[PDB]
Amino acid sequence: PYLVPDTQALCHHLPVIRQLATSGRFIVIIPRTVIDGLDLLKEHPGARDGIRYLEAEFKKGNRYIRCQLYKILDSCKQLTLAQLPLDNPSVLSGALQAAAHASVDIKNVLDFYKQW
Repeated sequence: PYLVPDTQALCHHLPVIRQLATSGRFIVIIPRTVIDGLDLLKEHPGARDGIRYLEAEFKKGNRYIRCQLYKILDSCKQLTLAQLPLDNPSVLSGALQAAAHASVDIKNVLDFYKQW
């Protein structure tokens, strides 16, 4: 099963992603648009640690993690490449067309995490 972090998810909830990516129960696909978004943002210190963490997991030999409105739907395009995938952003409950794209779950990081 695939989880795909938002930039916001990585920037603000890195310890949730750490848990999930280390769980070994998921493969974490980090989309190119997110990875490149974080290079831009690393400013925001969330961005700088989002990347640094990701490289630390790479370094430690984690095989369960990879890199590969607008953002929301851009993950969609990267997700239909993998199409049980599942998207992790922030802004949970409260763009209606984005989620309406039928093949993939979008759940808030902490919503997914607390469910998990």
